[PDB]
Amino acid sequence: IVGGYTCGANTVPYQVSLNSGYHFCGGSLINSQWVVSAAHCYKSGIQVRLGEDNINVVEGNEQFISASKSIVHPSYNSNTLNNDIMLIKLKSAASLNSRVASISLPTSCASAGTQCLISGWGNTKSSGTSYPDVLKCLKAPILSDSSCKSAYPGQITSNMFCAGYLEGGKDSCQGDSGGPVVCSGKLQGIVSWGSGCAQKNKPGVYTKVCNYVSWIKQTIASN
Ligand SMILES: [Ca+2]
Repeated sequence: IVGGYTCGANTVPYQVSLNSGYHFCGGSLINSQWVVSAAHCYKSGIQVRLGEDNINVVEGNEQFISASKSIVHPSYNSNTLNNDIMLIKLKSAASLNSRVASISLPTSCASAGTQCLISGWGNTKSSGTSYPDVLKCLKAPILSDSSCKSAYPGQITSNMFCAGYLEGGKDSCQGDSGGPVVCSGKLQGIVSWGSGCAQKNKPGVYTKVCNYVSWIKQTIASN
């Protein structure tokens, strides 16, 4: 997260870290046994880390649970990042409390102008590299589809939306991928891609979760 603020320990209780010996992507807990992330975060041998603030210090509220199954969206295209969404089933159910909690799926899509909360342990610099150890937060609005398509000609599908600031300076970044975009208490987006980070006229692009609720629900019901 570039240009954000320190969230505070366990104030984003649905935020997960995906760990393969190191943090490499975020994710969102959507019930006690399932995490949603970005398909471009796929790899084998994922441990899901819940209840994290400092990802380098054991602080006492963590739950570490290995993945038993990963399901990349059937139509994920790694060249265009269309359908950049994946489900991860935990080997055992998480213990839910005030610091580890699920986030609700949306029943409707959010409109441009809605303010959302984006969070992650990704890079905090637009030119250098500096990775934080504690969770960072950013409040950002959903942008109109017209401004999104004007910023990224020929690249925005109906399964994507832009959020952020056309002026630059505030954005998600590398290492935030897979993490949540939460608006009015519902998971509306997944950190997916962008050109650089926090560049002028290059806002962040997010997977539009409301298009996938039927697939998520049917997949969880049968796996
Ligand atoms: Ca920790």
